[PDB]
Amino acid sequence: STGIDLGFGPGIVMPSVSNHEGGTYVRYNGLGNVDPNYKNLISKMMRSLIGQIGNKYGYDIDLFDYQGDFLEVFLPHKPSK
Amino acid sequence: SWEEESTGIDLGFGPGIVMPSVSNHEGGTYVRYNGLGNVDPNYKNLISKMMRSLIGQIGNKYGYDIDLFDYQGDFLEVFLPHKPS
Repeated sequence: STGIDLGFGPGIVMPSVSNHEGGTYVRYNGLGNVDPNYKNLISKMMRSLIGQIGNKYGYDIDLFDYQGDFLEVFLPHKPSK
Repeated sequence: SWEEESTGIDLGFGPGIVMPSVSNHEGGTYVRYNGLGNVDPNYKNLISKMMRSLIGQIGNKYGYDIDLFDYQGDFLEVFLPHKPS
C-alpha cells in the first residue's frame, strides 16, 4: 500500500490554494474517513506547526477546523506588525 | 451503530496534546515533534505529507526555505531558516 487514500490516490495529499483580499487559504479535504482520534491529532499537529511558524516569522497564520471533511489554513498577506 | 472511545492520543504531554521542542543551530530554528513512536504509521506518514505540503506553501509565499526532516522514526522535525531565500 502506497498509504492512506483521501480520494486522490494512495498516499496523495492535494491541497487547494486560493487568493483572497486579506490572505491565502490552503484547504485540505478528504478527511471524512479519517479515524476520529487521528482527525484530532492531525488538527492539533497542524495548529502547533503554524503557531511555531507564526512565532518565528511574525505572521498571524490561522487554522479553521469545523470538525468535518476538511481543514483550511489562512496565510495573511501582511505581517502582524 | 458502533463507535470507539475518542479521548485523545498521548504523545507524552497528556491526552490530545501536541508539544514542540525548539532549538537554534546552523542557520535556523529546529522544531521537533517527539513522542510519535506509537502513532499508527499510516497516519504518521499522512501527517508528514500534510506538513511537507503546508510548509511548502508557506515557504513559497513568505520566501523562506522551510524544510521537513522525517527519518520514519519517533519524531518529525521542521527547519525554519533565520534568513530568507
